[PDB]
Amino acid sequence: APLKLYGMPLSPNVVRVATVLNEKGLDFEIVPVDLTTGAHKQPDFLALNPFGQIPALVDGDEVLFESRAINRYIASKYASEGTDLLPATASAAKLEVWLEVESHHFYPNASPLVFQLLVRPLLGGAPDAAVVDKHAEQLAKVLDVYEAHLARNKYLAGDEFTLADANHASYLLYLSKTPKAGLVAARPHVKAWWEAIVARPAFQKTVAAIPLPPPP
Amino acid sequence: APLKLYGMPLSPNVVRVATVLNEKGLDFEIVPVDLTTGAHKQPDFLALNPFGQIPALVDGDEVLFESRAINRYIASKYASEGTDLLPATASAAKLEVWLEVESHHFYPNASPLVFQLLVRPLLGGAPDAAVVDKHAEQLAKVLDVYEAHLARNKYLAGDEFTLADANHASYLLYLSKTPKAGLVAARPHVKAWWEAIVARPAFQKTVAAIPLPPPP
Amino acid sequence: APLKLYGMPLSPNVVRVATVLNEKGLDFEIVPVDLTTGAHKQPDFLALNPFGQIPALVDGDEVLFESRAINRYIASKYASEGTDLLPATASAAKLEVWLEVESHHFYPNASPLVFQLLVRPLLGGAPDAAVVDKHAEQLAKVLDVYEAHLARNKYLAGDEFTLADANHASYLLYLSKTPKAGLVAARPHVKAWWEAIVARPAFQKTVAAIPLPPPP
Amino acid sequence: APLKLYGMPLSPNVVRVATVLNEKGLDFEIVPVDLTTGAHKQPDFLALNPFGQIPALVDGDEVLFESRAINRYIASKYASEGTDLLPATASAAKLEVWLEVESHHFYPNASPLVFQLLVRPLLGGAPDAAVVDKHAEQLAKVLDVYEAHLARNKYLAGDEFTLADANHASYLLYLSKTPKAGLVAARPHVKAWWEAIVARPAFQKTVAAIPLPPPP
Amino acid sequence: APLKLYGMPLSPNVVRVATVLNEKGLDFEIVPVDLTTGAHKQPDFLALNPFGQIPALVDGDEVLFESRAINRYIASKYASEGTDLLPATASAAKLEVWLEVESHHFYPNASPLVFQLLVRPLLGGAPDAAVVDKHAEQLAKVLDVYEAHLARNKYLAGDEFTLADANHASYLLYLSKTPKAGLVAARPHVKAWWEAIVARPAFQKTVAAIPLPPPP
Amino acid sequence: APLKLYGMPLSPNVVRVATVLNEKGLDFEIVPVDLTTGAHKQPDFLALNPFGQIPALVDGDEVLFESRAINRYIASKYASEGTDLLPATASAAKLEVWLEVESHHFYPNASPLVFQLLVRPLLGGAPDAAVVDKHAEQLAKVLDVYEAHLARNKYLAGDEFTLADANHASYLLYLSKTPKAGLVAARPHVKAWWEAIVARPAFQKTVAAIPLPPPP
Repeated sequence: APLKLYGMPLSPNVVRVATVLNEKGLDFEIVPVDLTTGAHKQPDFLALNPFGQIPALVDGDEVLFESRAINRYIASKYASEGTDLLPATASAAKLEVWLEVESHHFYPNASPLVFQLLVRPLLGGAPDAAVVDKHAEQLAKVLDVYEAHLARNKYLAGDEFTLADANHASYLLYLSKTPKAGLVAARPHVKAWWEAIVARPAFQKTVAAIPLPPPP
Repeated sequence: APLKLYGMPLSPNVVRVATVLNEKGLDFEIVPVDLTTGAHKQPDFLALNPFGQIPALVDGDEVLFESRAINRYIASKYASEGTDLLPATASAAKLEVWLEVESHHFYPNASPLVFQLLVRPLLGGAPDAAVVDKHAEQLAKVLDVYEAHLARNKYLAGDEFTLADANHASYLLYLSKTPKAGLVAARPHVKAWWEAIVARPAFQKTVAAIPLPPPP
Repeated sequence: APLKLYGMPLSPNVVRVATVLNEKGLDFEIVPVDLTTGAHKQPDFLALNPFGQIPALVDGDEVLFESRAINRYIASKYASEGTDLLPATASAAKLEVWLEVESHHFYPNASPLVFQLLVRPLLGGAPDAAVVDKHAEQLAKVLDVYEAHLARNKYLAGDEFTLADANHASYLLYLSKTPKAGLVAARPHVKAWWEAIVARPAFQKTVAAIPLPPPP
Repeated sequence: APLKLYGMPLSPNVVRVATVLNEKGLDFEIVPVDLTTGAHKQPDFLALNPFGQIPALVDGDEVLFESRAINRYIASKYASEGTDLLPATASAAKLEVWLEVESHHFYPNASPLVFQLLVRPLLGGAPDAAVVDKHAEQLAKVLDVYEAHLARNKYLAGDEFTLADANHASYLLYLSKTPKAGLVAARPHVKAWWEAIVARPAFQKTVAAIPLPPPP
Repeated sequence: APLKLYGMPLSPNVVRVATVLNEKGLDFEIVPVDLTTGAHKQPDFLALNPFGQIPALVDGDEVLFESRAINRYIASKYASEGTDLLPATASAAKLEVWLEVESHHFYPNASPLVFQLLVRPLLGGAPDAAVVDKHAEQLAKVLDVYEAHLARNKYLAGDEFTLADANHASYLLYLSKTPKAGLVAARPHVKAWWEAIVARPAFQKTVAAIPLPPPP
Repeated sequence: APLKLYGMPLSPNVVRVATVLNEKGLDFEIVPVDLTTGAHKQPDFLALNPFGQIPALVDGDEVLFESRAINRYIASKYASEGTDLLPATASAAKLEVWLEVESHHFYPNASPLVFQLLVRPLLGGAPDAAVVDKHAEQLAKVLDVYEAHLARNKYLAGDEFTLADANHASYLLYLSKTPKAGLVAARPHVKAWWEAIVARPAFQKTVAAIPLPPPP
């Protein structure tokens, strides 16, 4: 049945889930929610996610939160619909290693950059130079390892596109709209790899759904 | 003519300007803009605001940025339309002092709190306890001074509602939707003063325009 | 064949892997390695782990790094040996959600505490009060959610002990040796749940292997 | 009557007020005060400034604090004496925008630099490299915008020297005595603009009053 | 001959040296110096102290910097004049241990507190709550150890007042003028010990020389 | 009798003491201790060191802690055995100044670097770029002063090797095993000076005792 994805359509963490839902060609609606923005604070969304973070997904009777837990659950549960995000042809050792690398090395460095360079200015604040510098450099070192790996593998886990690559898509997308898009562009294989991901029909759909504002 | 307010309708810094535009009963439209979110980064909004921050207001041939510069400009320029946000009956010494107090004591402590407790969770992140603690405490000390002052003055600058009070409205509003709403509630005069501001017809209009999401 | 676990036997991240290897009853040896501690710096371990972090595991021809990637790989690969860390009887939705909760909520708060209160003093430094306070409080909120969950489930994913619980063991162990052991003790179900984990024979073995120093 | 300016004559925030008092040619004395430096802490200056910060100015029966609130009050109150810091010939849109730019972009970056490079060493401490780097870079970006603006305007608000320029003087002065004086020097119009400000007779007087120590 | 002490008479690090010079009853003058405050930056005091920090002391042909290096040098060099700050009757093990404790535990926590609560407000800034909290708590734990020690020893190194105690005096003095003076007062022996130090004639002289401002 | 040095043989702060014990040719054993790593936390090592930090040294009936207090005590107490770490031929002014420089300028910058680049990766963590950058740069400026000094002096205090040089050895050793070893290598005299220290027989012994792991 139509899956319910709770969250703001602009949040890259919501887009990471939408990414996987389109690949699998599953039906779903993105439901925006008032976390606490209603005042007199008496815990409501806390019923879906007790940690009170977006996104959350309701799968019939199942409720899941943690975008990566959701992506993995959906990828194995609906293993047949759409793309096989967990190919048995992909290396299992590489697939598990790169899922964690994204979680612990790419994400923690990619998000602060998207936050300082995209979100803050939209809210009336100037990017924190110290935060940008620390993370741009850390992400650069991280992307040097992706570069050497991708020079030897078409995708993260091997010849085929898997969950490992899809989990990167929303943040690569947002990174490309910042002045730090060069971290990706300057690395040949990272760049090719990224351009291959954007070319994906499912991804095209996902991007199409982001309520991105119009120029000045 | 209809003023153009560039920015996201959810940003409290945009709401601070809308606050003053409704009091003056001026006509305007809030135009959302793509700051850099279009990639291949080649500076567009930078033409309105070279600092690249929201909001910006176009008044015919005039372009202004810095929400407080905009509010003051509009308050003196359209001095007659709607409320007199700069009454000659208000104390000039108090009016100037409390405009700066808001800028240097209230704002710097109120925004981090709104950011960590409202924005971050909407983006998939958990509030930073250290940031919340530092600022809740600093805002508390700041609000103890407002409390003693407001026990002796109906409004910040005196008997009447002025620009000094209006500049606080959007952030008091957002603060009320967080678990730190108590900083205001626990202080009798701050609370009365705030409740008086919400009662204002102009403010009612402003609140009405915020595209606040629906509950879970 | 005997798996090679590269790392210091005292590092909780190495112990998290050993935890899973004993449950599965697999054979392995923990090999301590010189990361860069040999000077004239010309990258050696970087061949196992290009990120240059411990631990790394060599499974015949396979090399994996990221303790959780290693644990998951071993848990599905050697699915039959020893305990079934991935029971098909466990809820799949809960199992995936709690694997991520540990990674994103428990770990990031548990490690700084172990680092400031255990490691630093061993190296001649005093714990940073600000770091301890921030994380003890964040971990406390996190453990309030575990408490409510564990009041309703024997283990994280349900009736049985799974990978989700095992991934917590080394850090719960180290936390218990700090002045913040109370975060666990003060929560009834968290405490029972933890005491159940220590009772496990496999865990007993693991603890037995940590080269913990003798009292003064 | 002779205005009383409470504060240390070396504090740039006190000098920012003195700057405006000399332009207006008003009479005043700078009174140094014991904030809390008398021990057994029982709040005294707190009567002038409840926030307990310097400077404070007593204008007969009026007490004001917040250096910029003081400068604006004096600039409009004594609108005729000395220089017209608020010319009706100056652009009102530019004047309000640049008053805020100084407050939110220049000041927050200029002060940390003066603090780490001038104050700390005088107190036995070494400058924090991270703080200097973050702010020198942020101030640099800020001064690139001043440069483009000043290439098109003689002064911030237009053809004439206004309050907007005067509010910058004390910090430009202190910045020039640091190793980061180059941020100003390297920008042609910023440099010319600054040199024009120092040439002002009123400013000459102000500088003359700072109790600056003698060389080694 | 009259020793030359370079530095501001208000800086507690200069007062720590003056403390020891008066005990020894040596003659000296405190010379205030322009560190870099002369602009066009071309290194002058750097000749006394290449680190460019205050204080520096010129002893005839000798130049020393690092307040504690100066205090120790003077204490052994002029071992006979005035008080024997290095009594052979004092425990040598205790004397060396408490000289380092002051340097590594007391000083690093006492100075941030004096800086945020005394210096910043004098310069127009509000104390950083996070910095005050972190250090007040760390100093509290440190003073609990002094309390237990001082319950068993009249002074740090034993029965007599030594260099170890004198090195604490200026910072205990400044701490007493802050809202955190209670850290000392609340600990019986620390308090008695401190009151004994203030009673010292030499110390009375030292305090007398600090150019402390008059009340409001 | 055989001195007991409490601590981990890998900790550079323990190695700083061992350094001085070998120079003096004293007998001792390095005893590793459980600080709190035994749980149910009821203070044991706290009897040697109430601050609960390593190392501690028991000299018969004497207990000392603070590595530098220990080094100085042993250097004067066993003044005759082995090397005279406190030569009366060395300049007393230079000797005291450089003991403090190491404590306040070298150590605080050298340790964070050893911690982020050596310790963290051994524990499963990535170096913090911001911390490395801040300290590498601060240490660089510090080493520029050592360079100019060492171009004029064979050793820190003069012609002979003293306690001042020995206190640097363990950290210079660890720094050499990091990617920041260049800070030393790139400075001619610092490099020569360091190479002279490693050549020392006593130092050779010390290095020999560090339980450094074998390559991958």
